[PDB]
This record gives sequence, C-alpha cells and structure tokens, in this order.
Amino acid sequence: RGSFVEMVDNLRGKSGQGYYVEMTVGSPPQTLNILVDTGSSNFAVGAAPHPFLHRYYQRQLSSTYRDLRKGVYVPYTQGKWEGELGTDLVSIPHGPNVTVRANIAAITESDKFFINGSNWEGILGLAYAEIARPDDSLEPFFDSLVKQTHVPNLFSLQLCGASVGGSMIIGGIDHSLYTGSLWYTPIRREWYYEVIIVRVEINGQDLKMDCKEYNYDKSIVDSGTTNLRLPKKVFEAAVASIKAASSTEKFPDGFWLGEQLVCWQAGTTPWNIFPVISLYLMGEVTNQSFRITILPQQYLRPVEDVATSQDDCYKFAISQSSTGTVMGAVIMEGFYVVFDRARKRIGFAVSACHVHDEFRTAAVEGPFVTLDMEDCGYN
Ligand SMILES: C[C@]1(c2cc(NC(=O)c3ccc(C#N)cn3)ccc2F)N=C(N)OC[C@H]1F
Ligand code: NA
Ligand code: NA
Repeated sequence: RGSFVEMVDNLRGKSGQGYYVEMTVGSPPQTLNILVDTGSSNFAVGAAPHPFLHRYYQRQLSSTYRDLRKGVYVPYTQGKWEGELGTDLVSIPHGPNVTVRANIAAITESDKFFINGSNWEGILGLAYAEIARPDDSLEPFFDSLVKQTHVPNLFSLQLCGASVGGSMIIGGIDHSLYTGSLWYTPIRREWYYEVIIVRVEINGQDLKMDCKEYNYDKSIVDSGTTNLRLPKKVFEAAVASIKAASSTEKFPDGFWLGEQLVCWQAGTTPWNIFPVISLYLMGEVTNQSFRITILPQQYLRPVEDVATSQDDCYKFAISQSSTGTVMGAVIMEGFYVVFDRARKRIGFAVSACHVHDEFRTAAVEGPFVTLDMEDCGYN
C-alpha cells in the first residue's frame, strides 16, 4: 500500500496522441503499447498489419489463445473498429507481478481509429462492463484482473503533460505522486466513471447555471479524450466568461471554437491573462463539495507539428459537447486521479508533476457547503 516504485513512470505518450502502457499478450508474450482509456471498457488490439501500426497481436504465435467464435463491430462518432473476440494471457511488465486470462478483441478492420505516427497499437478500456461491446457479459480487463488475482480493486493515474509521461498504479496509490490531500467524489453509476459537477467558476466567478446543465446528460472522467468537453449551453457561458477575463488581448473568434491556433513568440506565452477554471464536485458527505482548479497550462495545448509557423502555437482545448461533460487529459493532467472502484468513488489530489508557473498552481480544495447537489444529476 502507498509505494509502488516499479509502476512509477510506466506511461509514455506524445502530445495529442494520449498515454499508453506496455502490456504483453499470449504465450510466448507479445509486447504491445496500449492506450490507457477510462472512457471505454474493451481491451482491443490491432491484429493485422495496418500501415500505422508498429506491431500487432499475432494470435497464431500464441499457444494460450482461445477463440470465442464471436465478432464485434464498434462504431464511434468518428472512428470504428471491428474484430474477433477471444481470451489469452495478459501481463503488464511495469505493473503487478501477475498474469491473467482476459478478453481481447483482435481488431481486423478499422477506420479513423489508429493514429498515424503514434506508438500504440491497442486500447485498454478501464471503465465498467455496462458499456462493453457487444454487451455487458464481455468482462473488462480490470474486472478479470481483480477476479483472478489478489490485486486490490483500484487504480490510479498521474498523466504528466507537455514527450508526455506518467504513472498508472494498478492496485493502489503512490503517495509520492501528489501533494496535499486526496478529496473523493462518488461514482454516480458504474458504466463510465460518471461524476456530478455541482458548480463551475471561471477565475472564481460562478457561472450561475442550473447545475443540472453541468451534467447534461452525464459528466465523466476520461483519459482517452484530450479536451475538457462541456455541454454546449455550459460551453457557451464558459467561453463568454473566459473571453471576458482574457480580454486584455483579442484573439480571432475561431480560436475559441478550436478552428484555428494562436501563436506567440517562443517563451512569451501570456499565461497570466488567461483565467483559472474550477469545477466543484459532489463530495462524500451530504451538502459537502470540494473544488478542483486548472490553469491555462492545462487547457491551452501546445501544437508542435505546425510547419506553417516558427512560433509557439496552442490550441484551445475546452470544447462544446453533445455527450455531457468529459474531463479528459485537460483536467487529468492537473491531478493525481484515484479510481477507487472498491468504494465507488474517484479521488483527486494536486499532481506532483503538473505544469504550472511561479504565480499559480492547480489546486484541490475543500470542504465547501453546497446544497441540492442531488438535483445536479440528470436522469
Ligand atoms: C474508444 C475511444 C477512443 C479514444 C481514443 N483516444 C485517443 O486517441 C487519445 C488521444 C489523445 C489523448 C490525450 N491526451 C487521449 N486519447 C482513440 C480511439 C478511440 F476509439 N475512447 C474514448 N474515451 O472516447 C472516444 C472513443 F473513441
Ligand atoms: Na481478487
Ligand atoms: Na503526497
């Protein structure tokens, strides 16, 4: 408990392409880099020589592969993959010293799913069976892991942003990865890691919306999404308030919609003109909340691959949503995030690695008194 030195720094990534962990599948073990995704629940790996993949799962080389004789077709808003289901032995080399028999979707056809130039070749969905494809009888990886071994039912993520890196602690918490205290918010329902936001402030100024609008139709903690997505109505209010706060410079309208970048001369980004963003989350106790606060360092994302420009360019990474709030890497890179499945709660603490400056830091503060927090959930 509290110290897992072998798992620290077991994540890597490149800006814009997400965080992955090394895993091995099959016997003899095949090593693959696997995107860590708390917003889905299938373990699905490339299994055919797609041109974007550095490597892929070759089932014929595995003596322990067992075919389930069942296909799965999985469309997303943008991507799709289709694959064949089976089980095989899986380990995490920088992980607990255990091997489990897990479900694996061997992806045989995909579109807009893999990223050209990325170093991962499959996804590890860490959310619950309720959103597994094709249905909830396909047991997710973490469920199998906890069933089959003595690993405690919790994991924790420290995503360190910009090469990016971080730690996924499987079965526990490493107190070196955060400062101050953890504050916990309840998992409202076990499908996505669904939470309830009860108040939103921009530079300490409350948006004063009906708090149900913050969770319309849900709010989730999602390591497989870059941005902070906000329900459209809330996005509209948030942007207006952020524009107002930063209005000491004028940026094209398109910037705020993520339709264009903004660039400054190297090392001169005016961080100070941009506001902090605070989300108050439902706490553990009736009428009690806490707040997490992020900086423009989290929500202005560096864009490196800009052959059009000499300068430091940034994308605004808060965006409007039709799927509810998504606390993606923009929120997670500020904090150490504990997915305490055993107690159905998510903890937040200020991350020891988050990017900040000499004036401001990400913050997790409590308690606050917030009434009618149960009304904030959308049904
Ligand atoms: C299954 C799915 C998914 C995520 C990513 N993720 C990424 O490619 C990515 C890219 C950058 C970051 C960051 N930071 C995180 N993830 C790539 C393919 C995917 F199919 N998972 C989530 N959560 O929602 C979208 C959904 F499509
Ligand atoms: Na167990
Ligand atoms: Na600590």
